[PDB]
Amino acid sequence: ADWEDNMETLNDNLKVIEKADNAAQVKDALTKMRAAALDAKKATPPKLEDKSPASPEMIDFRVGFDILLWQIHDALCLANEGKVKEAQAAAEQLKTTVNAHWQKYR
Amino acid sequence: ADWEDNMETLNDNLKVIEKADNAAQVKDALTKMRAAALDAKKATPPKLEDKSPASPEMIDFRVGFDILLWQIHDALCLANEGKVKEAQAAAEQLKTTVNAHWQKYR
Amino acid sequence: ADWEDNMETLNDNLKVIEKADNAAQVKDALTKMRAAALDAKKATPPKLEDKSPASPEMIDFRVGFDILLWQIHDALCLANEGKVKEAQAAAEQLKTTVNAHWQKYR
Ligand SMILES: [Bi+3]
Ligand code: NI
Repeated sequence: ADWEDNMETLNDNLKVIEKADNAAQVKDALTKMRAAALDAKKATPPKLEDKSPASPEMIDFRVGFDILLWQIHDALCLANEGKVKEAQAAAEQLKTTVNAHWQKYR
Repeated sequence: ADWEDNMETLNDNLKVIEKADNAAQVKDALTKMRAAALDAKKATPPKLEDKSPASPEMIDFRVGFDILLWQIHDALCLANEGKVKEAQAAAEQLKTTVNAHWQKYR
Repeated sequence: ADWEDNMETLNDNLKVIEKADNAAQVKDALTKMRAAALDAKKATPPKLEDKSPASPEMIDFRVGFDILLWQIHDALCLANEGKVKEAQAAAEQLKTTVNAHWQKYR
């Protein structure tokens, strides 16, 4: 998927997590989020299609997705132990960071 | 070291995880796998020896090894909680991903 | 510049961990360390300023930061399970790695 489709997947799974009664299915959503972020590291925002793939802007892009991945890890480790809460709370900081990166590179 | 030797290490430690008896052996093998994957991130696979180190193909290669690293971390988080059988079930997905990378980049 | 500031932040939080008592202090210092390491991964160290962004030196630099991040994660996992002294030993290993990277790329 391209960049905006991956960001849409992230937002949709954040919504699934925030309204999750399915219990451990949060992990599934989190899983998808991870698979999105990693995939988005291979994409390029349209405004950076002219830059070099290793230019400082693209490096910042991929490293921001690394930050997202570490936050997703913080949520998923709590979800795996059996703590749906706190993971659902860190989903909000995840949404904040996702919106920040979206506004940054769109 | 060599990308092929790193793949050998990944396969050997997957075999170790498949026959592991406790959580310590699973954790040790997963740590060795993580080291091998981090080292292979700096390598160039045989299929991509005609591509620049910052080409999109090499970036996608490194992102694939990032995916492998996060799956390794999932297995390691399962092993830290004492869930050895869940860790081996995750090592199955690890083996699928490793075989896919081997077939893709050899 | 900012990479140097991130290295100094890493060193300060390593000192904080070495002089810590409970797990919350170690966790907070390790979270600050993760933030600083991620922020420095997308920077250019002074030794590599004369190199192209597409050079393999920068790729190895970022991969070394990935290694440092995973060591930070191991320390944070030790701290999250109420293991303070083990987290401090892991943080001494982190100090070794951080000083290695700092004196290598400064
Ligand atoms: Bi954990
Ligand atoms: Ni973890």
